[PDB]
Amino acid sequence: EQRITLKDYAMRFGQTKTAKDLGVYQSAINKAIHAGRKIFLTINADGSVYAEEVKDGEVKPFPSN
DNA sequence: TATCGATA
DNA sequence: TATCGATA
Repeated sequence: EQRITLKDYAMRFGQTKTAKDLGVYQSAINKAIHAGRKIFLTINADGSVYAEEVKDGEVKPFPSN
């Protein structure tokens, strides 16, 4: 309700909805999950999402380009 | 299935 | 200096 894993968020709202929200390509996602990357998403009260993957010690964004 | 441009 | 998402 304020901070979740991708996969989870996935399970809830489906890869499609997710994708759009992140603003990346659907495939981008399942692949991501398929690769099991620690990404988390936050939920701005205004229902706005955002992600960030915990790379190596460092926490980078998502996506990165 | 692999490159390439953007990023940080 | 290297990753990752998009493409074709």
